[PDB]
Amino acid sequence: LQGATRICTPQGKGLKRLSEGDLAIIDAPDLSRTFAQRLLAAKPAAVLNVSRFTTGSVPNFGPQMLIDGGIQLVEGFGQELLDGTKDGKKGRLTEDGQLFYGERLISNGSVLSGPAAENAFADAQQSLLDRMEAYFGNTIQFIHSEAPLLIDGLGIPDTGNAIEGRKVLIASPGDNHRSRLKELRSFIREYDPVLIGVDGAADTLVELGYKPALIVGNPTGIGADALRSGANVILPADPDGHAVGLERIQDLGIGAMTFPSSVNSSTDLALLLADFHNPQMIVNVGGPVTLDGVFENREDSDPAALLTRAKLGTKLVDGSVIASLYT
Amino acid sequence: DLPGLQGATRICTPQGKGLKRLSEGDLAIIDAPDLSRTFAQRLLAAKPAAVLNVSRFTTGSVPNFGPQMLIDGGIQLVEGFGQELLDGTKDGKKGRLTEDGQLFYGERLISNGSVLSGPAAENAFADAQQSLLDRMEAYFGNTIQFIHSEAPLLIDGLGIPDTGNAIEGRKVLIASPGDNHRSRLKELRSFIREYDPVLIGVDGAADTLVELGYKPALIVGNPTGIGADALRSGANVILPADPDGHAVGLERIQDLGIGAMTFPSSVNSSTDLALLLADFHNPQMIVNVGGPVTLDGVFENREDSDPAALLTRAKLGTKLVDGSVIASLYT
Repeated sequence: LQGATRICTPQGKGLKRLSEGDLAIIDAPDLSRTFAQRLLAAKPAAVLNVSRFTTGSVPNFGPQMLIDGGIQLVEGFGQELLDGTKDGKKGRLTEDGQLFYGERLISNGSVLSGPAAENAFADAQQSLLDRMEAYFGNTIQFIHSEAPLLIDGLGIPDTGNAIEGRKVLIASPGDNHRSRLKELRSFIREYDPVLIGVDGAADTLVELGYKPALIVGNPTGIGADALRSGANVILPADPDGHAVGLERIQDLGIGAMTFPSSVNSSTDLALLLADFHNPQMIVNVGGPVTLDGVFENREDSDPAALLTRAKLGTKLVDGSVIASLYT
Repeated sequence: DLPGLQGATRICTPQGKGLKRLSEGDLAIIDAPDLSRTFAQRLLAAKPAAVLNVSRFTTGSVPNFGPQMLIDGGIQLVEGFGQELLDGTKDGKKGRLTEDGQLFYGERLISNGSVLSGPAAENAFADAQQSLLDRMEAYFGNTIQFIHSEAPLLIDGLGIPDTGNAIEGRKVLIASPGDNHRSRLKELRSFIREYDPVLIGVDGAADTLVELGYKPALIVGNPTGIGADALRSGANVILPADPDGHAVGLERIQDLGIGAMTFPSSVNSSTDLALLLADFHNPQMIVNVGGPVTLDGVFENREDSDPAALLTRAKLGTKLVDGSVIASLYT
């Protein structure tokens, strides 16, 4: 198959130039229906993917739509497909999945046939059902054994009257939490929310010049400057009351409270603690948890994370939503 | 003297002046169904002789430990007095509570209550704990079934109509006809003016948007329940349809000669359809006004809750913000 080699992204890179009969170069694992529809409307001879069209986690119909439209599908070329592509140059794709610029080999891919794409979809369909049966089975078990915490707030320490009626901002050490905190500088200055630092993000808050009211996490993994900043330290403890890191708190001579529970995440503990104190709102920075993340996780996801987000209900807002008000 | 516990009758609320002056040995009068641990802790610290509830301490939907904390503290619990307890109470007047749960002001009967013993409160807790497990087994069993049969919608957006490029990258505000949605929309006047979000009116809230002087880009719902002014405003009308494509209210749209699209699905709520439609078009954010759905609502329901509602909120993830959060930025 001979045609122009056009690099396409779901955001609209080469979709406007993609003509009938050319070779589309994409990097789209788990190809979305929207991107497949845009590719299908352009009528390309073949879609060459750097990654796999169906990775196996979710049943995505996109690759089958392309095959039904008479488009050749070749996948798993790898980064060398993007590194060796000249946008617009007439390429040549063989029936074996090889891409050439005349007689020069650029990349080797794996041809995805119609029946193989149907099988991958059916396998992903069964995989999602099995993972969701396990996940929501664990959700029922979690609610049953942790109802004292979810319903009564058993174990949640009383941190005083500082949170009630106020805006709260919780910072967790997720990817790019520091740059999100910097985008929220005007928000923090203008609204003066109660700051809660979780684990290593308590260090980040203190390094940015803040004085968090609360710090949540095992003090073993929190810096000395954050622990000595004046914040009330909330230590996760086993349901029996044993708190790891209490010796460090006692060595420092600082005030601390324990939060006995079976919840492993200190971000979920901080969210449940803030909610229990009846705030006006809770801005969650560096701790995002979504349904799509649960569906795409090939490993077991913790039901306590999605249940905590649902428990906070209408009071929860992600830091990215607030930062978009300042863009 | 006449038998029973004698003490001053004081009306207490989970956030009132009654607690701040509730003294040791008083008969606390409350109206707290499913008594919270926080309110039980504040009542316990005051050391009243008895706590008299208008409602039941444990109604049976959730396992609440509060009543047992009071009983462990040596407080007599009497419940189910009804509104006549609040109507017949005089704050600070010395009342008499018999072992049978009767409240008197001397020899005059005010109200009859049911004595809640420690073992009966433990049994009510254990029963509410089993009823909650049964409901959650039913609820999350339906959630698994929903994900399996509706994966083309949740994963691929199958059935979601293409409304054009107006939503992508923009802030979106969806209005549903929940309680006080009009007064929430009025509190968001500065937000709408300052940020110019894409407006989506759901059902009767499309009428509210048009009455407030707005021109919603989209209207979602059965046109049978939407006003003529909203349907003729210039908005693209999205009709909920059965999985087979049958849309109720299509005859009305065709009589008006206006543009419309259908959204075939097994989701019953037009608010969930509007949220799934907005999310599929990749917005910057989705401000949700008049349609709140929470986990506490699922726990408290007792009737069957729709898993599609909570799954929709989780599907939108980090892009979802309640209108009350945005309105708090203007207070």
